[PDB]
Amino acid sequence: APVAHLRHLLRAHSPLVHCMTNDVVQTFTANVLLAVGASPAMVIDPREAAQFAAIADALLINVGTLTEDRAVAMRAAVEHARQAGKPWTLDPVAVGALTVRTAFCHELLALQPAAIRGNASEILALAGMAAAALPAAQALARRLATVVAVTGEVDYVTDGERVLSVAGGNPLMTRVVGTGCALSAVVAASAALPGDRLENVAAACGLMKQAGEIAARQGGPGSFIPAFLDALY
Amino acid sequence: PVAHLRHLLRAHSPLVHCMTNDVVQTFTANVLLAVGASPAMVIDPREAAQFAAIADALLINVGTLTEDRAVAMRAAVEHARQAGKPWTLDPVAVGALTVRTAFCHELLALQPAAIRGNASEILALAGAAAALPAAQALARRLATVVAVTGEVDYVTDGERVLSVAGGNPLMTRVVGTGCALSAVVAASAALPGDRLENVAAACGLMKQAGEIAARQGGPGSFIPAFLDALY
Amino acid sequence: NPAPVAHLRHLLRAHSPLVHCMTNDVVQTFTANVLLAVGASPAMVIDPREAAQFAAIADALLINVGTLTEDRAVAMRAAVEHARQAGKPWTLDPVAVGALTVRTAFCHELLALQPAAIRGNASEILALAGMSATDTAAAALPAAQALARRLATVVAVTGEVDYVTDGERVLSVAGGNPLMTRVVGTGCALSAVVAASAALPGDRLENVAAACGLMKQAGEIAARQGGPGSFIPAFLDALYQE
Repeated sequence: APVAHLRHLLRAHSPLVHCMTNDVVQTFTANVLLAVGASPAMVIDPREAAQFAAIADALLINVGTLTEDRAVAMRAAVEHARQAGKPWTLDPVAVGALTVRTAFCHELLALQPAAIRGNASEILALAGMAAAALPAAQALARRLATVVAVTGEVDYVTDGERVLSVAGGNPLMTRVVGTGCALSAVVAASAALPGDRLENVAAACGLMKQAGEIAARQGGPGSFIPAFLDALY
Repeated sequence: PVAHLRHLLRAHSPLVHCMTNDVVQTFTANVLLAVGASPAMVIDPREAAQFAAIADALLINVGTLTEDRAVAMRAAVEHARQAGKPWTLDPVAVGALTVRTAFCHELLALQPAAIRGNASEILALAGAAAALPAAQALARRLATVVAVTGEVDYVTDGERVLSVAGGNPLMTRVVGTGCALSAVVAASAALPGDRLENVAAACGLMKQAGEIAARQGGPGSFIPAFLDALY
Repeated sequence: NPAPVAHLRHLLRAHSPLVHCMTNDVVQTFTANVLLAVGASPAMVIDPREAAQFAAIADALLINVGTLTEDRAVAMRAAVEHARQAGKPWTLDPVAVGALTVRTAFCHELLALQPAAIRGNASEILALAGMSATDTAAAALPAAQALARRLATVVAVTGEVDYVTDGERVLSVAGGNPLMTRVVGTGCALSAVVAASAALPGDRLENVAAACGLMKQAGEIAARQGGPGSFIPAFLDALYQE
């Protein structure tokens, strides 16, 4: 609705998601993906990654703790997923603020991500230009024929033309690490599913904010994490 | 035998050198602490060589393998062997991924005390009920204990075969429950007793914990309750 | 004495210090969540160029050598150099120094680069200063003092009781609970909060000691669950609690 509908697609198709994400959020990413019914796989050697990105239903690239070696493996994965027809998702963590990852993400955009999930500043850096980032998101989306999700208190999602917004959640989500990085992994899995991509991405945003509102009622960030996983399951 | 293994882990507090994948490291350390053991994670090739000779047991889990890590793991296994310390292999996604499979095949030459893997993994390592014949032949060939883990775990020394049932399917909806089992299997090879029986007891300890923790119903609440159940 | 602790609590939330965390593989997530729960902002940046860049920006820098590697050591050095040039305080957590060679040598290299604070257990501070050997930390108190003077640092040598010294003065903190030792990362997370604390206004020594006390009080509250599993979420909650 389409949140309940997305819940059902995830459980029914159980997408296998190649996660190349950052060291702070890996465990939580895997647990989130398992809780919604998907299957996480973390593969990071350049050769293994190339091999696996062709096999997995979808690929997540998150640059939060980028290093030289991991960039090479990530570029390889992206190239083989693209050659295999597998959708890949970019999370441009702190792009705009740190040079190496900024340059790297500009290079990766050539290779046609199915979705880009970031905050206002990240999306502006990449567009070459959440709500004040909206013209940029639309520009970026049109340029790449991709879906862009610019996230915050309200999430905005666009394909260049249509814009959906998704309100809800709770401030507590920001005092716990890896909820946005986990949203990116759910968005990435959602690209592998049938239906309208824009609408599935807005649904993934809704799913995570609904779980977060439930888990936030506990009141503390420690208790939030178990409650959040429980509420996704 | 489960309660006896529980007691022995606490009384010996085995120092376990964990060379495990990035996703399960924290959980592995916290499981080992909860059962009364002592986890240490050492990954520099030189530090790992030094430390492997000192630790009571070594775990090698190839889940997020890289070439650098591979040379550090090779060096750790070689120094453990010469120090007479038992090491355990967890061949994650062997069969699935080429580089990994080649590396694990190379490590078999170095005589692990125990191998812990799923059906597919053990089938691949050896060249399910399907995996039982293969496990028995692997165990025979290397004189190791092989544990094929699943809804029911099977453990073999190549002659006898023990089954361990119980647990809860929810354990599969939480990452690193298998990886953590391998660490407790690694610790248990440092303990006195029959190695086959100690490994089977380790499987039972983790299933018993899991049955208690899954009662809450959800995979988020499972983790604190699992750790609490082990302590 | 508990006054500074309560004050440190409000100051961390008010200043929300941005801490560049170069810490070990096993404790990343928990360090980040602890720094978030106390009202700070963690950032894990590890590429050598990026780390140089970010260390100049951050309010403080934490160096924890727990899973040291050769490549990471290069980035940690770059970071420390740029934090020093920018006048941002940096903190050293010498995990397992003495007991492992490579990182012991590396730590001694870094000691010349003038850390604001050092945080270790008895054996690590002993080995770090170069002094042979219910209250494990007391015995390294002589080693702390000497290191604090030689480098004009603050040294926190932690245990069931924590001792914090600038070489002349010594403050002691107690409480907590031994269950804290049956959970991984509580040490390394304390170092992060110490790193945050060095960036706040006021007396540096007293702020480090206050950090040790904040964590001891949270742990006491979290521990009366009995179990190490329930401890973690209760610990974070307690730190968040106003």
